[PDB]
Amino acid sequence: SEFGHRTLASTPALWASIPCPRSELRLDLVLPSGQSFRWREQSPAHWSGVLADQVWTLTQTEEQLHCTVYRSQASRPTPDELEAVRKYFQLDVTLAQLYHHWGSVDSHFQEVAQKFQGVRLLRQDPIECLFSFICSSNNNIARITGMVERLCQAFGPRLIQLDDVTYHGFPSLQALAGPEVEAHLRKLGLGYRARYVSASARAILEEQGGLAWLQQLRESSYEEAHKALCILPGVGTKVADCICLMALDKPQAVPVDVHMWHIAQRDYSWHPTTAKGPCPQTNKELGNFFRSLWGPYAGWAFAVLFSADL
DNA sequence: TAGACCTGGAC
DNA sequence: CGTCCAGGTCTA
Ligand SMILES: [Ca+2]
Ligand SMILES: [Ca+2]
Repeated sequence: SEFGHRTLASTPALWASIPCPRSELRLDLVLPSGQSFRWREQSPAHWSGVLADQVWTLTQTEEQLHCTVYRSQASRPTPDELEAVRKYFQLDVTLAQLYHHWGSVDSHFQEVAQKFQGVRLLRQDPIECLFSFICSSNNNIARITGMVERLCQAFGPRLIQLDDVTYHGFPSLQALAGPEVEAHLRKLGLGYRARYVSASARAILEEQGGLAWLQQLRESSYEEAHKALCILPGVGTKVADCICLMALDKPQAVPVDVHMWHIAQRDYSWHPTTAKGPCPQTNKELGNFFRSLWGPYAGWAFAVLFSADL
């Protein structure tokens, strides 16, 4: 009881709720769907990971999101900590209102969405998001997930251990910008991305002004933020869009990848107007198409289709 | 605008 | 067992 990952049943007194119907959130459709790679369903229906520098286990009932934190002296989460959870899930943003708007302007969205509710965007930490996706280029969720964990185990601060799992906080810029980081990352299997991580860490601290420069992007415009991001090695148009969408508060950002193309072609008979294949210009066009169709929160809209495809 | 590219399940 | 493919990016 006192050990291992908790469950709602095992330690009732250590949990606290946040009103939240499954219609507004589905942990199982959000946490493992390629937004964040830090959560694992350690026991059925319970998800554990690092959120706001601490470890949490989350699980949900029909109307409640149950939370528990592992900071000593175990106790339920405090209202402020819970606030950190609400912020992470952007619970002030109402999915029902978004699904409704999207559905009214797109019959296809209407269909699919009725079977995949509660898909929303996580508000991620800029650093974690930047380097997580630096690792995602030309790669799959399973691998990316492993790489990211190895990364944090090797360069992130040790937080706490549960069962045989040791949680780590995400690596700081300083640690990632350190000597021989690349060589160490290659031994960990990040492939050529190993250089990207190192180079982008150095690029930020040594040529852009450090952490501040990145955080500033949240107040910056989507177009600005996206442009800024693109100078960093390993970060192309797609990765940048993922970051603007998931960390820089750019909900109109639409990351186009092979997934997006297939769906665009199959479900909307979409084809390039202004090349006939996947390239900078055609990708830019596809993103505008979905933006013109769905509106200001097109990015959220695509997540519904992206994490509903299979 | 065509490959070159780390890695490991899936074909 | 060689060939693909994954939330692509980068370069003659
Ligand atoms: Ca591909
Ligand atoms: Ca770049």
